[PDB]
Amino acid sequence: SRKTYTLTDYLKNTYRLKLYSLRWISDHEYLYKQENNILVFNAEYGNSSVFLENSTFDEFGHSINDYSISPDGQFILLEYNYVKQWRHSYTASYDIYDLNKRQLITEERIPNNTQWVTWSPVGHKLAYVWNNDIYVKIEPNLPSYRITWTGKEDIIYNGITDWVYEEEVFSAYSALWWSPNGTFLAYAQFNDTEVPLIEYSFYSDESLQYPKTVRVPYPKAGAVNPTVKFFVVNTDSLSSVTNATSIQITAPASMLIGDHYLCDVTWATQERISLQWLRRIQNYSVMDICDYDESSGRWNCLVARQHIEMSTTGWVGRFRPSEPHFTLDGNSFYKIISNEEGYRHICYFQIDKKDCTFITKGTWEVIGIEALTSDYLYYISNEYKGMPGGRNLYKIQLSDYTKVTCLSCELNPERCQYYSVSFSKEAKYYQLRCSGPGLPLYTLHSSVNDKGLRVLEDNSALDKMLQNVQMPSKKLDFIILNETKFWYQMILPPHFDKSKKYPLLLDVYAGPCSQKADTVFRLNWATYLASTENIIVASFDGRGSGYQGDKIMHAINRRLGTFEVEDQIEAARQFSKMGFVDNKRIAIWGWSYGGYVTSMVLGSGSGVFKCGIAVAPVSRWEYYDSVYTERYMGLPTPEDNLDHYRNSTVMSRAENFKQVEYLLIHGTADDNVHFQQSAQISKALVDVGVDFQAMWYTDEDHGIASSTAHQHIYTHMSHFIKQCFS
Amino acid sequence: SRKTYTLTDYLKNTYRLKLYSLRWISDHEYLYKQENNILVFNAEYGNSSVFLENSTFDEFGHSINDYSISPDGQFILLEYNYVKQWRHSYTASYDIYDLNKRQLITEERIPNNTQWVTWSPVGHKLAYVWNNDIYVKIEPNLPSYRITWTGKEDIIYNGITDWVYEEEVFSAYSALWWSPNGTFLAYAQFNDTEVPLIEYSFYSDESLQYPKTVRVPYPKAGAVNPTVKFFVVNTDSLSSVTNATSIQITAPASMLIGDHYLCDVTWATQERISLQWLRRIQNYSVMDICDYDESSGRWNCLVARQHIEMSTTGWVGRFRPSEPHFTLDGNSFYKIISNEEGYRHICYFQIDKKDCTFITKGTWEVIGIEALTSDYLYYISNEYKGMPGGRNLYKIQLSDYTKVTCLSCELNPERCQYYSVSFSKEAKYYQLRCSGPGLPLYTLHSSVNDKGLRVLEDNSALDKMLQNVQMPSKKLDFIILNETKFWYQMILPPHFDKSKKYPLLLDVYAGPCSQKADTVFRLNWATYLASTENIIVASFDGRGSGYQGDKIMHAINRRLGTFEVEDQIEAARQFSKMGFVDNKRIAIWGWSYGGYVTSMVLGSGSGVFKCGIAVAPVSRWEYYDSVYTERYMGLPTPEDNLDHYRNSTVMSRAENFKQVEYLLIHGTADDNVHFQQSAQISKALVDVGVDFQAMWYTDEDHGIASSTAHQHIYTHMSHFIKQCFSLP
Ligand SMILES: *[C@@H]1O[C@H](CO)[C@@H](O[C@@H]2O[C@H](CO)[C@@H](O[C@@H]3O[C@H](CO)[C@@H](O)[C@H](O)[C@@H]3O)[C@H](O)[C@H]2NC(C)=O)[C@H](O)[C@H]1NC(C)=O
Ligand SMILES: *[C@@H]1O[C@H](CO)[C@@H](O[C@@H]2O[C@H](CO)[C@@H](O[C@@H]3O[C@H](CO)[C@@H](O)[C@H](O)[C@@H]3O)[C@H](O)[C@H]2NC(C)=O)[C@H](O)[C@H]1NC(C)=O
Ligand SMILES: *[C@@H]1O[C@H](CO)[C@@H](O[C@H]2O[C@H](CO)[C@@H](O[C@H]3O[C@H](CO)[C@@H](O)[C@H](O)[C@@H]3O)[C@H](O)[C@H]2NC(C)=O)[C@H](O)[C@H]1NC(C)=O
Ligand SMILES: *[C@@H]1O[C@H](CO[C@@H]2O[C@@H](C)[C@@H](O)[C@@H](O)[C@@H]2O)[C@@H](O[C@H]2O[C@H](CO)[C@@H](O)[C@H](O)[C@H]2NC(C)=O)[C@H](O)[C@H]1NC(C)=O
Ligand SMILES: *[C@H]1O[C@H](CO[C@@H]2O[C@@H](C)[C@@H](O)[C@@H](O)[C@@H]2O)[C@@H](O[C@@H]2O[C@H](CO)[C@@H](O)[C@H](O)[C@H]2NC(C)=O)[C@H](O)[C@H]1NC(C)=O
Ligand SMILES: *[C@@H]1O[C@H](CO)[C@@H](O[C@@H]2O[C@H](CO)[C@@H](O)[C@H](O)[C@H]2NC(C)=O)[C@H](O)[C@H]1NC(C)=O
Ligand SMILES: *[C@@H]1O[C@H](CO)[C@@H](O[C@@H]2O[C@H](CO)[C@@H](O)[C@H](O)[C@H]2NC(C)=O)[C@H](O)[C@H]1NC(C)=O
Ligand SMILES: *[C@@H]1O[C@H](CO)[C@@H](O[C@@H]2O[C@H](CO)[C@@H](O)[C@H](O)[C@H]2NC(C)=O)[C@H](O)[C@H]1NC(C)=O
Ligand SMILES: *[C@H]1O[C@H](CO)[C@@H](O[C@@H]2O[C@H](CO)[C@@H](O)[C@H](O)[C@H]2NC(C)=O)[C@H](O)[C@H]1NC(C)=O
Ligand SMILES: *[C@H]1O[C@H](CO)[C@@H](O[C@H]2O[C@H](CO)[C@@H](O)[C@H](O)[C@H]2NC(C)=O)[C@H](O)[C@H]1NC(C)=O
Ligand SMILES: *[C@@H]1O[C@H](CO[C@@H]2O[C@@H](C)[C@@H](O)[C@@H](O)[C@@H]2O)[C@@H](O)[C@H](O)[C@H]1NC(C)=O
Ligand SMILES: *[C@@H]1O[C@H](CO)[C@@H](O)[C@H](O)[C@H]1NC(C)=O
Ligand SMILES: *[C@@H]1O[C@H](CO)[C@@H](O)[C@H](O)[C@H]1NC(C)=O
Ligand SMILES: *[C@@H]1O[C@H](CO)[C@@H](O)[C@H](O)[C@H]1NC(C)=O
Ligand SMILES: CC(C)[C@H](N)C(=O)N1CCCC1
Ligand SMILES: CC(C)[C@H](N)C(=O)N1CCCC1
Ligand SMILES: [Hg+2]
Ligand SMILES: [Hg+2]
Ligand SMILES: [Hg+2]
Ligand SMILES: [Hg+2]
Repeated sequence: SRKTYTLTDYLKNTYRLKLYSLRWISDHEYLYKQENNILVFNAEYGNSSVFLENSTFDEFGHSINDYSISPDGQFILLEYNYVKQWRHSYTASYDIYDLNKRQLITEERIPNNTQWVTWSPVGHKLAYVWNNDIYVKIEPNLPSYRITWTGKEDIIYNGITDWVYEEEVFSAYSALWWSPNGTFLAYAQFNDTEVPLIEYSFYSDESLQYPKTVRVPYPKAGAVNPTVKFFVVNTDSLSSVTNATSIQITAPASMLIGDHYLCDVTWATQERISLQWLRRIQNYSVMDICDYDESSGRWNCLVARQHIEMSTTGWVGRFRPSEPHFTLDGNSFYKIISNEEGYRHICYFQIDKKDCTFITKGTWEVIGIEALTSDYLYYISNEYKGMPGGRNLYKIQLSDYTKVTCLSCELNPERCQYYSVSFSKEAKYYQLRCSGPGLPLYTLHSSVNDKGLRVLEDNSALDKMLQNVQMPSKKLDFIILNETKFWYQMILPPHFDKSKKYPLLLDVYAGPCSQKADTVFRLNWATYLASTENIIVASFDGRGSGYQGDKIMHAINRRLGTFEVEDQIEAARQFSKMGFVDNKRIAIWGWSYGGYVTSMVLGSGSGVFKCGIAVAPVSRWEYYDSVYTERYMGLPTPEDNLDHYRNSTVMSRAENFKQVEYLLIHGTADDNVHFQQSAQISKALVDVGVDFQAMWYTDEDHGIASSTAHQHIYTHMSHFIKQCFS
Repeated sequence: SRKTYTLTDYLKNTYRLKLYSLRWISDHEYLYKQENNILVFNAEYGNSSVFLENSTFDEFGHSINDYSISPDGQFILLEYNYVKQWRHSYTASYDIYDLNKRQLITEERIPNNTQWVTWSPVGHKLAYVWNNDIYVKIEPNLPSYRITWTGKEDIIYNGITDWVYEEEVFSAYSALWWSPNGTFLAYAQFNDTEVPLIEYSFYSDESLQYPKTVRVPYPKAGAVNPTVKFFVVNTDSLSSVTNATSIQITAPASMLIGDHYLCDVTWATQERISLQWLRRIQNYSVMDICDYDESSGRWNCLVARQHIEMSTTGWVGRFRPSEPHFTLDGNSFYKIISNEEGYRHICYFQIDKKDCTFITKGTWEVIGIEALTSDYLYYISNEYKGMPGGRNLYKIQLSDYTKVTCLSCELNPERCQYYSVSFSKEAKYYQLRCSGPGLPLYTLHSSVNDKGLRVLEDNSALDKMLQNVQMPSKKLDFIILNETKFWYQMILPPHFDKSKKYPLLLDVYAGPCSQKADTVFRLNWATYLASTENIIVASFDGRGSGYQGDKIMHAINRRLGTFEVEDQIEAARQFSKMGFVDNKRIAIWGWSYGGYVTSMVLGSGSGVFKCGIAVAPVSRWEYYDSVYTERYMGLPTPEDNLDHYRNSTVMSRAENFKQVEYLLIHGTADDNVHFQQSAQISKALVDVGVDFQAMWYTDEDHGIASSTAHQHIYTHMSHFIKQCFSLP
């Protein structure tokens, strides 16, 4: 009947999920970057107008890949010469189009090679980084004010993060934050003077005669971390003769005793700012609440006004301490923190009360706080049906915590069990985004009465199209391991027959606070394997897994590469003894942390798996960056946790690879998990006389996402898997 | 009943070839290292006598990897802490043991990390290189004298070569030459200031947190080459001046006009040195003969004493200008040069007479000159039977070139057709080393009448073992293409049956002046593929191959990656016509230059090969070094030969790789054929969506000779080959 979902389909992306990306520009309108031009929509009625034609820039002379309109509506930042860097960062050329005079600004324009550009929240002000220094433009065409002069390549970063702050702590490239009305510009400074450098070769195009060596400050476990400083500058009080005067906010003293990190910065009001700090030992963090002193020009952070957040079972926050959400007057706030019982719920704070009040509770967790109004607190949780792989929008009455309403649960329970949301400026409206188990569904609503205004994108096209191909199904369920229940999912081949026996591929990640079992709808490699190759692709969340409380998550604290790997074995072990699983054909593969787990499992000696593929895996924790590693592993010193660091490497298990077919893959330009990791694995197998399969991808990074590489790695992996299974 | 030669046998070295390594200390004796006891032998009778006994260096705490006794026999240099570098260079620690008093010298020892050491050719003087500077010791226990101060890491090398000079010009690491007497010390100095650095990562042991970046000054095609200067210093003045001045010998003007290389330096007499030079365009070479001026204290090189050697069809010499061999008085010498017919023969030169006289025959070539006495001149050649893959020792009478005698041809014509030789200090005795087609045979002879004195090693031990195993055979014949014969080699499976069709693997190298078809007896991977997997392993020496004249060798001049490649394919066709080859199971593999040729063939689109393996191949000539590459390709510039440098890359044929199974292997620490080359090959196949097998070897260089790595690569290649042939 019909045809199946083939590898080509997946690689050639013949079945496209339609999206609806909007950007609210007020509490009543949003922008919708269509394909050619850009449109503005009226949330209330749905009518729209073109904001600016596509052709407006035909003879611009460059290809534009991003339009950033100032909150004014008077200017447009044009982004071109897009040269990607790490996960978030990138360099590019910029130009500003003045909408009033309908002309491109030609004087004092933004320097080529600019690292970052950001508009003030309200005006048309501009802060941008160039050569590691901050610059402010009060007017799009006027000269630029040098806010900082200490910028030095690979040494000092002003306004931007260094490799590790970008990937591990902020999860963003920018290191500057404007105050709500644009008066103040807060920023951080990173000194990487003593941070060791990671060096690897980049070959570039065939034409390059000599390979060049890329070197970037990257602290590995236990290495020397970059130090940081925080400053606040007044952007309404700068001359042009006198250099800008930035006031530094330091401490806390409890933090200054040893190494630490600047975790988060949030503006409570026009003159209050809160900064969360965390010790290198991500066990104890402090939040500071500083106020601007009018006739003093300094920022004071009164003690007693600070709040301490610590963990006795693990680390603070899922990956970092949570974002605080301040009330209108900035005198109180809400943030997600861990329960006494270890579950994540919303706590209510009083800037001067050392204790907060949980407004939500129960054995499920609040994913995130999405919107706050004097009226309600909007948030997402996996409380519905008690299934942690489901996400729904909720709103709790700030006057009566008893009046909690689920906004997405009942809209379409069959097709929707996983949501994300986007509120307008004042939360008058909100777009709901459903991504499973059925096809993605985008809808628009008004918060006054949770009226369902209209359907934005229903993927009706894709639906009609997919009903013509034998698509696989997905089963979410759980098993019980001595008391606790752990969820798992299984992509089942079309016309699945519980009577027949199918080979099984264990798709794993299992990093601390991860979830590979959910209700999201995906079109990926697994889809093809099941649809075309009739292979069952299963994923399992065991110890270390997230959104199920700290008892589960923190289970692997200071002990990576133990329970999560073992639970993965136990699971596959139970899957085989299920009847429809051919135990002679069970494989495993993972990418990144999942490459690590996969490699550790294959070298466990369980004998459960016939073959496995590891892509860009971690081989020994001392090779990964400090921030992420120390969080779960502590320091690699004999006084702390060195022993486990040494007992949890992949190479130590080399000898057990003798009983399995292993495929090791890794990009040569991986700036995240250095090629070093896989090179030490391959060398260890060679030392032990174990044969295996290998494949490197020159100049590819952790995502091995280049168009050609992508199709090539998935093609190679397919052969490997069906060769092992057939 | 009777087992075969297995991969494990090969990998574990079950069946070992015995050797007999000598070290002539005089004209009558030689030292033989018996692993625990090094004894001195008397060529005349066969005496023994321990020279340095079993337990003489215990309580040393350090293992000695090699020794080296001083010419006057009074001392012995103990080498330990060996740490390899490139093909010849290496670092090590040293200690000098005094024999005149069985004591171990502890005063003014030689520095650790010493890059190189050599005794004077007479007596007990020492000259070593440390931190790129030259040092000299008159007495082993006395403080040395520094002779150079310009030593600088990766920039200025004194007494030692840089990377390219070590691998492509001298084929030696050392760059200093004591005069025969030991009075003068000549050395070269290299300046690599402007030479680009090749850079790659070195991961080291697992305990290393951050990878290391090895960077070696290495000139790729057309890049900036190092510059050179030649100096000579008088070591007998060291104890009278304080800072002995190093006299420099420059020019020739015909060389100074552009980039050039110092090729060879050999002492003619007590105060006469000959220096060979070559332009970067390796078609013009010049030899200078300089004499010490006991009045000026300088060294002059009379122009009437200068010799020009230029080639019109290719480069000069096989891999470099020929080496000169002077007569006692240094007034005449012998060099190997190609005659007008294009064959390499020995011709006689008079230092002050521009034209030389050829003393050897015609259609075959002299491989090298081995010894020179007042009576005769000994040389090795492939004249016998007219087979270039054969090798024999001959001696020609100096007073009458019509009197030529083959000292090895007939010793054992059935078992020995490839010899190498090692004469004594005065050529009074000489050891013959037979390499095939039979088992290695080492014998000792006296020059008076050339009679065998005795057999030093007959491998009868190994012979006894190999008879109890189904060994494979070797067919060494030839084929004629375009009325000119090219020799081939075939390692046939036991009980070969011309009726039954056999799978075939083409073992290739095919580089400029090479020989893959010979008479040498080998115990390698091929012995396994034939003995056990019943696979015919063949080799073919087509255009570009050497020892058969410049007509054949220079065929691929400025055309690298052409005929050499097409011939290799034709040979496969020719082999198929023979009738005992399975057309649908023909594979091809090669390492180094063979990897390159192998890839080019795989990307040819001539559906003759099913699969192929390339170990550490060259992908595009602009990636290889200048000295080797330019010698055959000229400059990679639009004026010169750029067009072909680009027309001969492996990546330009990525597309065709869809019709063959490819396995690309390469070591990441390869300082010769950089990983970059295979990195660009993988990247190109990926760009065109062609699948292939791959394997990298962490921290392995061009040899991939690490004990464990070596086993791993051959195990990995074996699976690929038998899978491709559908055995197992
Ligand atoms: C090795 O070769 C390099 C060149 O490849 C030699 O270095 C060059 O030496 C000259 C003279 O010693 C330098 O010129 C001087 O520059 C200084 C500073 O600009 C100036 O004050 C002097 O008047 C003079 O012009 C030249 O800069 C330098 N080039 C480089 C790239 O370093 C070097 O001397 C050679 N070493 C040996 C031992 O032969
Ligand atoms: C033994 O003699 C050699 C050569 O005569 C000495 O080396 C020479 O030393 C000088 C100074 O150390 C080197 O540099 C010169 O320095 C001046 C100072 O400013 C500078 O203006 C000149 O341009 C020049 O660079 C000189 O290049 C160097 N020559 C050589 C061939 O190495 C050596 O120092 C003497 N050893 C002892 C222990 O006296
Ligand atoms: C960025 O961070 C640097 C250190 O992390 C600041 O600097 C300091 O560090 C250097 C060394 O890293 C100190 O010492 C220098 O001189 C001594 C003298 O021998 C050397 O031993 C040492 O290796 C250094 O060369 C400096 O003394 C120290 N402070 C100062 C003021 O020099 C650096 O100031 C900082 N930059 C910014 C903009 O914050
Ligand atoms: C969308 O159209 C809006 C006008 O639409 C009419 O009036 C509405 C109140 C409603 O009854 C609808 O059904 C009618 O067709 C228009 O609204 C207003 O906002 C603009 C400024 O943005 C203002 O200039 C205009 O006068 C207003 N109109 C009214 C009658 O209130 C709105 O501009 C438009 N939005 C877009 C993006 O096209
Ligand atoms: C950023 O650079 C571009 C391109 O010019 C660069 O700088 C030149 C000095 C030269 O080194 C080029 O190779 C560089 O690419 C500037 O755009 C102008 O583009 C025109 C058309 O190609 C060219 O003729 C001009 O030389 C370029 N610049 C100037 C000053 O003439 C662009 O102005 C630079 N951006 C900023 C804000 O300085
Ligand atoms: C703004 O402060 C910076 C501080 O560095 C000044 O810039 C430097 O000034 C010194 C003079 O002491 C110069 O030698 C440097 O070349 C300048 N550049 C840099 C990047 O350091 C600058 O002069 C100050 N501006 C004013 C108006 O005071
Ligand atoms: C943005 O907020 C700032 C800070 O609250 C406002 O600036 C202050 O304005 C008051 C009077 O309204 C002055 O007395 C202070 O001196 C200002 N503070 C500073 C540090 O300059 C500003 O008015 C707000 N902007 C708008 C448009 O309301
Ligand atoms: C946070 O973790 C640290 C250790 O990483 C705990 O402090 C002590 O650290 C030393 C050295 O590693 C250990 O020997 C102790 O067992 C740790 N605890 C104590 C009580 O000394 C620290 O206790 C942790 N913080 C919290 C709040 O649990
Ligand atoms: C061998 O070395 C030299 C090579 O000529 C011999 O010659 C002497 O060289 C020095 C210069 O270093 C001159 O001053 C002498 O005049 C040369 N000697 C004669 C006899 O002319 C040297 O004599 C020999 N040395 C040894 C140890 O044999
Ligand atoms: C050696 O080869 C070079 C090639 O580099 C020849 O040099 C150039 O000049 C010649 C004139 O004498 C031309 O005829 C060559 O074509 C030219 N070669 C190139 C590539 O530019 C040189 O002639 C040769 N020398 C001898 C003795 O044959
Ligand atoms: C070897 O023996 C020499 C003497 O050998 C004897 O005399 C000679 C003339 C022959 O007749 C021989 O057969 C006799 O055995 C010694 O002079 C010499 O030093 C010895 N050399 C060694 C290395 O032991
Ligand atoms: C309980 O389950 C955990 C998680 O799988 C497992 O590690 C353990 O062996 C079981 N028993 C005990 C006593 O922990
Ligand atoms: C070489 O090193 C050893 C120990 O590392 C030391 O004992 C010896 O003295 C050193 N030699 C010199 C000349 O410094
Ligand atoms: C004829 O020429 C050569 C010999 O010079 C021979 O090897 C080749 O096969 C023939 N020509 C071609 C185009 O191959
Ligand atoms: C998952 C993400 C937060 C993380 N920084 C990461 O890149 N991982 C790569 C494998 C080990 C850590
Ligand atoms: C063969 C040798 C003289 C040479 N240096 C070499 O390493 N080759 C490697 C393949 C291309 C050149
Ligand atoms: Hg943090
Ligand atoms: Hg998470
Ligand atoms: Hg040379
Ligand atoms: Hg040769």
